[PDB]
Amino acid sequence: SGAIYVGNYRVVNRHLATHNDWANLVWEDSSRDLLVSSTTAQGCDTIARCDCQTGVYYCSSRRKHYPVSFSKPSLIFVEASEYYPARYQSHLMLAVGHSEPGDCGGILRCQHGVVGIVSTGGNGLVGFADVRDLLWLDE
Ligand SMILES: CSc1ccccc1CC(=O)N1CCC[C@](O)(C(N)=O)C1
Ligand SMILES: [Zn+2]
Repeated sequence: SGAIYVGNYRVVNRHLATHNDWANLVWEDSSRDLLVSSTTAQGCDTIARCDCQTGVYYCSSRRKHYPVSFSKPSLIFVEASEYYPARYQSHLMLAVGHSEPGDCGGILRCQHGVVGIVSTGGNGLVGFADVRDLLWLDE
């Protein structure tokens, strides 16, 4: 669990979206595992607008933050699950680090702000869904 709260938006993993998120849907992309819904109260998270490949992520399965080097956003094969058949997820960034299924939603940050949220993992690797390109989150 976990979300990005910026302005009047709530950014979450699409496979963990609630009924309220679908009733207040702004945008969703299955290929990116992202869903953005609207909120009545303001959000104060700052989105990083950058090309950083180092940062820190929150890992709820360990209750610890971890520094990571991560790849550039791209198309990576993600194995079939109860939410998706086997497919390439786009805008995904990989790093060496611990993750477990309940870790989706943990924020990845750099000095510039929020980079994305935990989306995939397995075998000593953790995958992050990038949000830096979603310029409309600020506007
Ligand atoms: C941090 S998730 C994780 C971590 C360690 C081991 C296994 C996982 C599960 C995992 O990767 N997914 C299952 C749910 C759907 C998924 O989020 C997607 N975007 O397709 C992928
Ligand atoms: Zn940055």
